[PDB]
Amino acid sequence: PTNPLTLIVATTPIPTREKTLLGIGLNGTLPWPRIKADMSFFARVTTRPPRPGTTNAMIMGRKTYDSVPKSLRPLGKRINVIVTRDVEGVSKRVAEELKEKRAKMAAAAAAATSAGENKEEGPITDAIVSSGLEAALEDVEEKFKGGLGSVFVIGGAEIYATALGLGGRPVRIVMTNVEKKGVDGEKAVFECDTFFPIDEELLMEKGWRKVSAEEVTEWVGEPVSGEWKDEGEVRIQMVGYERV
Ligand SMILES: NC(=O)c1ccc[n+]([C@@H]2O[C@H](COP(=O)([O-])OP(=O)(O)OC[C@H]3O[C@@H](n4cnc5c(N)ncnc54)[C@H](OP(=O)(O)O)[C@@H]3O)[C@@H](O)[C@H]2O)c1
Ligand SMILES: C[C@H]1COc2c1c(Oc1cccc(-c3nnn[nH]3)c1)cc1nc(N)nc(N)c21
Repeated sequence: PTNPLTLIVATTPIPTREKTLLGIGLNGTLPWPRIKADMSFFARVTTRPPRPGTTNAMIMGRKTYDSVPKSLRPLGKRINVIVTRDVEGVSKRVAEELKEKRAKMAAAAAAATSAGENKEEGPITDAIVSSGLEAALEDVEEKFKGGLGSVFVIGGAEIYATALGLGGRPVRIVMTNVEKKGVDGEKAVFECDTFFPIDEELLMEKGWRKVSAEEVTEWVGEPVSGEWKDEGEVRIQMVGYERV
């Protein structure tokens, strides 16, 4: 049987006339101010190797790559796979940003050692550029072999849409739901220009099953309660869906 593909995503419900949409982005970033708990969950989950001496890959569209501030990409301790139609041109720039990322990480390692910090094994940092999502799955598999840990599809809408259309193989969605806290007991909505490519089929479990908190906990390797948690002016919860 074939290894599962995990979509990880934070969404916000937007009621429309015809149906609730799930908003994920505005103007090339996220629709909401920084949610610390979502970012740390995202960081921990996508970094955490499924067995010792492996490194997880994140596969992402080029715009999502661009959405991270430049000094913070490629994202550390994971293999970053950037999907594009301009492999040639994006490669050169990714190479450039990787090498700067390398410089930062090296200085930090030297400093930590100099500080007497107990160094240990851990996943590596890489970035490679592929011409498609299938190509990226192949590429990362060929490059890393048995050092490859789990594979996440981390967005955005075009790559997610591609992930969901792959010819069957398990696909699971780890989703953080994000909602403004009510004011005078009405809940305002986030403006988004980018949406998760499906919505209703998840909320009404049509071809999808919402799984137990226990199941998600197993997927992501840390306790997930699936309870709402207050984070300033938003509340958030983590859930999972598997295709049926
Ligand atoms: N809330 C969340 O969890 C979350 C997660 C991720 C992203 N987002 C948000 O979503 C937005 C970006 O999403 P998006 O859909 O606009 O962009 P996207 O899917 O991240 O990237 C689209 C780009 O990826 C490349 N690409 C897409 N389809 C391809 C194909 N079939 N073959 C080859 N290359 C392909 C192309 O790059 P080239 O232009 O270089 O060809 C295309 O322009 C941002 O607002 C981001 O903040 C949110
Ligand atoms: C990265 C975007 C794209 O997908 C995601 C991003 C994101 O924002 C950032 C921004 C800047 C840095 C980071 C970051 N820190 N450590 N690792 N990543 C994340 C948050 C996400 N949350 C969920 N639940 N799922 C995703 N697919 C997410």
